[PDB]
Amino acid sequence: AKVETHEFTAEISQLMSLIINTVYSNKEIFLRELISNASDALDKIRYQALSDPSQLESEPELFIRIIPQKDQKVLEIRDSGIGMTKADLVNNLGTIAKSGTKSFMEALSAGADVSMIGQFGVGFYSLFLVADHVQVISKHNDDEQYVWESNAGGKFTVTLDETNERLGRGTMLRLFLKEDQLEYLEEKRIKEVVKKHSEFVAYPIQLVVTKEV
Ligand SMILES: Nc1nc2sc(C(=O)NC3CCN(C[C@](O)(Cn4cncn4)c4ccc(F)cc4F)CC3)cc2n(-c2ccc3c(c2)N(c2ccccc2)CCO3)c1=O
Repeated sequence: AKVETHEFTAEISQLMSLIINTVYSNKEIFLRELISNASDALDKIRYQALSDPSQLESEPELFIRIIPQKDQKVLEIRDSGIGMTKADLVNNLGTIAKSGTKSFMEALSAGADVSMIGQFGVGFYSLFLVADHVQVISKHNDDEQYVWESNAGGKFTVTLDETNERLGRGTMLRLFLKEDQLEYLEEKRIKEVVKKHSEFVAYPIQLVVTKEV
């Protein structure tokens, strides 16, 4: 019932201004990066299941699901991966991301493409290419379901989730797309991006199409 507010590190805040203001074309790579993150989180629960199969029981299916919400201008990406606890969310997965954000920005100056972002472990922030506002709903076996949210601007919130559909286990990103990026709500377009950049993913990718009004 309480919204906890936190401030991003200066380096994450710097990475976020760069991405929000980048003139970079090929902005579609955000979807590869989020699918790759979903795949990695799924690999983790697969791995844990080797020694503790019961950890899978909170959500027995291993999947990635993409759900355009045209009415809300929101693209959701959901996985049944291992999830994030409150502490993980509050810390924006620090250290794994802290160091990468600074390296990624140095790599850019030395000629790297923005498409290399994921090689620095911070591909998550590529969503700012196409969205200015994002919710991260997540459920880890060892914590409750939480919602992390940011409109950028150097701050984010983390709130216990009492309103959303239960994930069981895993994470759902909700991207509030920018007005010029609404093509990523279209079934045709999403299938192209997935086929071009994520053809070899080790998990079924489900796309939800909703009968239009
Ligand atoms: N769709 C996604 N799915 C998952 S799943 C996962 C994971 O590693 N999860 C593990 C789960 C375990 N945890 C440790 C802990 O939870 C700590 N703890 C301890 N006691 C309470 N808490 C724990 C639990 C039990 C235990 F016994 C011991 C433990 F230490 C470390 C993180 C990560 C992700 N990312 C992602 C990728 C890359 C990212 C990001 C996300 N960023 C991000 C983070 C939060 C909000 C917004 C963006 C930052 C940029 O880079 C996704 O997108």
